[PDB]
Parts: sequence; structure tokens; C-alpha cells
Amino acid sequence: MKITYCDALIIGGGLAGLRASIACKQKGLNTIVLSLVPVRGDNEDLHFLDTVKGSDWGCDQQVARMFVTTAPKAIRELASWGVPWTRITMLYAVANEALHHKVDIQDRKDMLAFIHHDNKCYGAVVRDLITGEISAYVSKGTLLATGGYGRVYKHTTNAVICDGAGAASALETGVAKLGNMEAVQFHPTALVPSGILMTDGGVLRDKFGRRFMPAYEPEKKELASRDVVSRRILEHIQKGYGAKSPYGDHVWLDIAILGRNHVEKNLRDVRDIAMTFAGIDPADSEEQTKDNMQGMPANEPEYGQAMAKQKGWIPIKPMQHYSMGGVRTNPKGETHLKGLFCAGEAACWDLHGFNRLGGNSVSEAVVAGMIIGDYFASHCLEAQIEINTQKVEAFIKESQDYMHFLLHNEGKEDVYEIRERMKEVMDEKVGVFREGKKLEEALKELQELYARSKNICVKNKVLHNNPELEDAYRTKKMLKLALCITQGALLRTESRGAHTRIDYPKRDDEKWLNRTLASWPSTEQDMPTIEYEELDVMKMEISPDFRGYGKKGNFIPHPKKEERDAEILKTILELEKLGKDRIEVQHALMPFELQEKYKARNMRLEDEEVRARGEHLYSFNVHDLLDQHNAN
Repeated sequence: MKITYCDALIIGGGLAGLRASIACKQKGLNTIVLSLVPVRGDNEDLHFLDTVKGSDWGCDQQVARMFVTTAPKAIRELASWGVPWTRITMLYAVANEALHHKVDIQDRKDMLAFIHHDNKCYGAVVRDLITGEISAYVSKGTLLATGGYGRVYKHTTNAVICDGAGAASALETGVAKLGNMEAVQFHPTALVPSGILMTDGGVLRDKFGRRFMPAYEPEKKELASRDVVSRRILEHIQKGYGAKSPYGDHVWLDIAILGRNHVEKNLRDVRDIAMTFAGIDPADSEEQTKDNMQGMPANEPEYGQAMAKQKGWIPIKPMQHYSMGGVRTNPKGETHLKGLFCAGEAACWDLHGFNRLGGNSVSEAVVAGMIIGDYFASHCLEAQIEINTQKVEAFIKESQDYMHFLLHNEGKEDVYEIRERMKEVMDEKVGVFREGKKLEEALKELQELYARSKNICVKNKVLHNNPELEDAYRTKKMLKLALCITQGALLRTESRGAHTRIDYPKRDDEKWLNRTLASWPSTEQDMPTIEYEELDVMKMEISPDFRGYGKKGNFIPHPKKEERDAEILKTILELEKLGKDRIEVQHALMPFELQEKYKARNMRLEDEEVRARGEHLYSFNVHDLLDQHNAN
């Protein structure tokens, strides 16, 4: 029974896990990263506003402030580690720094379960993917940084390891909780059929070549939020205006209208991806056919004229891309299980609410690794009572017994039939557009796949190097997430961000300004326990209002909205008349907590030019409330 002891244990070798591991070693911690793959701007007030609106007011606004205050420092730190700022190789630069700090990075170690006792986490029980050996890693603190759970869906951009096993492992402690599992982002420009993200100044076209987005979204067009553009693309396809293909209807991404040399220099990544997988050069504006133009409706001017198909158009359609939900943390990144932290897409921090802002893709995992990695490192420095060695061995023995059970039980169920059908149910009935009756059908079928999954038996009967064994214990975890995703979507009778209910189309800030909490405290539960956190409007820097894109007048106002808005407005006026700057006004509206070195003022090149034109004030960037005041 092999037990390895360390101070700081990190699960997940992506940007967030590796960046956090550097923060641990900077504090002198013995730090082990269990990786599953081997090693090879806008000013901050506007950034915050865009993040909050982008979340459809589902985010924790303090966390959004922590993020945007720290982001510019992530960019400066990355560039000092040699990232060319065009990629702002990021995983290489961060991996290289972690090895410079002598982080112990292991691969082919796969976590099966968290070690826990008395509501404290003491590490992980781990399976070796090659030898099948089960071992324990004992630690003062554990950080989960395993990404999202997109592989629960059938169509996903996510890599294969993004199945949410880590989140499920936290769920199965009975103590950690999952937040907003129903908040699943479907990204509009996934390549058909690979699912490679094609995300930039291009335009979308239907089968006839029409620029349809401006009619759906006048203010923002193709640059509406990702949850909005995905819904519009599916509305337009539903009308029958998609391009037929062997993989279903899709629309076109026209990057060729920006000219060949713009595409080849400023967008070489997309050009290389299109040619290698789709056999398409997206810089080529040359006409492929006029046939597509035929048959265009003559009464739909708002979609404009029909353009002739060009060889360089990319076939795209919405697919699952990002998991807003995840393991629920406080702002420091600690879960309800003391000593278990979680950072990045694996968490519900909650930075993103019901839709991740497209601009926060680049920096999110590094920033999370900085902030939470540092809070995580501080926790690991504190003295704590140890767990008895016997308790550890019993966690090891439990996973050993579980492996034998998966190989040798009387069940006749095949892991792949169950997994395939789960992914289909999620894609058809828990996707972009959801409906009560249909969510009910999904849950029932998921319920019975879950009962059948208890009878899964691995046909390949070896303990070592066995992909079917891995898939069995991953799929059994995935079905619990699927039940959490679906029950939360069913309960939430509103439309917020990426969660759209056809039967409840309005955003409800009176009754659903909250966060879904799923837990699993009992082994004998076959369904999650559901709770909520109510969000406190009176502590919001910006009260919930209109997003600026998508459906207009589509929210039920929170009862206290007007009282908070008058309080916000009086605060801005009083302090700005007294000469207070944007930092002091922000702090009066909504204190937030962040380490000194990350809350430090971000200097900007044009600071002197903004203050000289007298546009450095809080009200210059956050002014919706002030416009209605100065109107009267």
C-alpha cells in the first residue's frame, strides 16, 4: 500500500493547476501535480461591467472584481515568461516555470476518490493508468483543477479528459457541492464535424449567403454574447435556412471577406486548422457556386441579399464548449470540504454565472491559478491534525475493491451503450433550448441509465492499462453529473444566460436570482440533494438589469432593485463631488477581497491622457444609472 506524503496536492496539469503549483513552491511547499496528460485591453471597470452583463447577473460580483483586477498582472507575468503576447505556448511557458521551481509533475496517475475525514480533505486515492496500481497521496491541502465536464454531451469541443470525473469525485465525498451545473455554454462557431473551435471580425451566413445576425441582434450582430449567438444560429436553422451536410444542418463562417492577407497574417491559427481538418482555405473568397443562392425567400429583407458560396467558408454550428458550473467554492477557492480547493473551469467560483464572457477565455485559468493557488498555498502552511494511517489504507482498499468489482460482478451492462445514450440524451434534451416536459423525459431516461450503470461489467478483465476499465468508472461518475445538470435545469423555471427555458422565457431576478447547489450526502441517494444560494442585490456593485443584447424587456426585476439603484446613484454622486477616484467609489459600492499584490493599481499607458481629458472617473465607464439621473 503505497502512500506518498506532500504539503500541497494538485489534480490537473492544465494552466490553472500548473500556475497554482508555482504559487505553492514560492511558499516553500512540497507540491505534487497529478496531471492526466503528459508534458510536452479594456479598462477594468468596463471589463467588470462586461463580465457581469455577460454572466446575465448570475456571477458573484466580488469574484468578477477579483478577476478583472488581477487579469492585467497575469498578462504582464506571462509576457515576462516569454509568451509572445500574440498567444496572450502558454501551457509551455507555465509548465517550464513550474519545472524551474522543481514542481513534481506526475502523469498516468488518475484520481479515483478524495481522502476525507471529519469534513477535512487529506489528499486523493489514485489509480496508475499503466500498471493499475492503487496508491494514496496524503497532503495538507488538495486543489482540483481538472477542467470542465463537456464530454457529458455528445457534441463538444472538449478534449477527452474533460469528463468531469474530478467534480464527480468531489460530489461523492458527500461534502463538497456543485454549483450551477445547468449553466453550460454552447459556443456558436464549432467546426463541423470535428468540433474544433474556430473563434474575430468575420460574419455568419445561411445556406443562401445572407448575413442573418444583424436582423436578430441589431446592437451587437455577430459579437453578441456566445449564448445569444448560439440561440440565433439555431433559430435560423430551425426556419430551414441552414446548409445541408452529412452531419446535419449548419451555417457558414465567412472569414474570407477580410481579405487573404489579413487572414494569413493576423489569423494563421484558424487558417491552419481549417485546411488540416476541413480541407478548406478560409482566405479564399473565390466563388465556389451560385447554386446556393437559388430558392431564397423573397419576403425576408431583414436578412439582406444572397451571396454566392465561396470556397473559403467554414462549416460551423453551436456545440458544447465551456462548463460554467463546477465544484462550488468561496472567493478564496475553498469548497465546503475544508482543505479541498478548486480552481478554473472545474470550479463554480463563481466568475461566469450563466455565460462565460468570450474575452475571459484567454486569461481565466492563469488568473485562477494565481489567486486561488496563493490562497491554497497559505492554507497548506497552517498546522493541522493528521489523519491516521489506518484510515488511509481503508481508502486505498475501497478503490482496490471497486476495481475488482467493475471487472467481476454479475452485471451484463456494457459501459459504451450506456455512455453513448447518456450523451445523446444530454444533446437532444439538455441543450441550447430546454423545455419542462422534455427535461422531465431526459431525467427519467437518465435515472434508468443510472440504475443500469450499477450493473456495468468490464469485459476486458485486467487491472492494468485497460481503457474499458477507465471508461466504466468515468461513465458512472458522469451519470451523476448528468443528473445534477438535468435536475437543476428542470427546477430553474427561468431563462438566464445559456440556460434557456422555452416555457419560462424571461429572466427572473425576483425568484431565480440564485445559484443551484447540488450535493450527494448519502451513498443510498440516487438523485442529488438540491439547495440554493440567494444572491444579495444589496451587495451587488451593479443591480440586475438589461444585458445590452438578446431579448429586450426580458427580466422580472428583483424587488429591491430600485432601492439598490438609488443607493448606488447617491454613492457615485456624493463621492465624485468629494473628488474620489474610481477605486474609492468601487470600494464604497462593493468591497471585495483580494491579495495586496493583485489588488494593486493596474497602471495603463494612457493613464495621463485619460486623466488629462478628465475621463478617469468611475462614472465615465459605469454610467447607465447616471444617464437616467441626468435625463431628469
